[PDB]
Amino acid sequence: AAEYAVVLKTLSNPFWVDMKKGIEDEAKTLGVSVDIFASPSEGDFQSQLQLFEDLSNKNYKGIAFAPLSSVNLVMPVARAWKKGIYLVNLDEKIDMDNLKKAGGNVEAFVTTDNVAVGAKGASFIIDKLGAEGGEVAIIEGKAGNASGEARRNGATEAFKKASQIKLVASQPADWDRIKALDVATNVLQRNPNIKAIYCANDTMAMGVAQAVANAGKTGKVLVVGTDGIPEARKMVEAGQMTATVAQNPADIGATGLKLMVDAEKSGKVIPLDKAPEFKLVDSILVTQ
Ligand SMILES: [Zn+2]
Ligand SMILES: [Zn+2]
Ligand SMILES: [Zn+2]
Ligand SMILES: [Zn+2]
Repeated sequence: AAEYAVVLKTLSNPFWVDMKKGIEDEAKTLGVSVDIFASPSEGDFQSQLQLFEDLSNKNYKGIAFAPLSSVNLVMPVARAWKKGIYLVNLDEKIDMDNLKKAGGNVEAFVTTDNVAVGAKGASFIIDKLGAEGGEVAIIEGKAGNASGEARRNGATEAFKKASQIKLVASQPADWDRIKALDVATNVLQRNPNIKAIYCANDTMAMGVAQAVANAGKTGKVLVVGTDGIPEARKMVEAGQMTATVAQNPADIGATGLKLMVDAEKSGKVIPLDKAPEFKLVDSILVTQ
């Protein structure tokens, strides 16, 4: 019988391995079979494109995919739609303008709300500080980055609703660990009583952790990252970072599979002029 396929960005790290495991568990629950793939050449747009082309010419009734880029899978996804394959976009949004021009569509898009991610980091801080609140800072990504501005907005709006919080600094460190160490050093020098710092990514958070240690404030300042990369997860366990907000890869994969399977049951792929289904899967707070 026709099966399902999933194309992931890679299979070489715990995030994507956990997505694979989420998919496998949900397939058992739904009683469907799934084959999970990643491109042979890591990070290579063309390698992933060739993989997806080939998979579209097998016997899969649906394919879910996490594209390496908005740009790389437009044409074979359009062809797969024309063939009646049920398609679900995971994680990184395909270039939907170009996909429409190419004569295709997808059933659904499944990702995480970056506004909520920033709110979750700020909410951790708010809850931990309690009624007495205090001075806090945000270490931003590069200005104009969609994901980074969403995280900054969400954290800022969450802090604003908490009367007891004073946002004393919000400054970019451009996704860079060395810059984050420098910015955080400057921020802590100016406001030595800061009680917490939210950073828009873990690369920057690790730099901030060093800044806090250099000031003698490890265990006295809450340091919160975003992504849950392995090095930052170790810092959380060690007390060098306090928490990090991550996506829930297992839930992204399970949700994507269920949407694919539900669509397939309808007997016809989504019309070209219909907006795909849209799911923003809840993020998770990592504190151990
Ligand atoms: Zn198979
Ligand atoms: Zn506002
Ligand atoms: Zn400096
Ligand atoms: Zn843990």
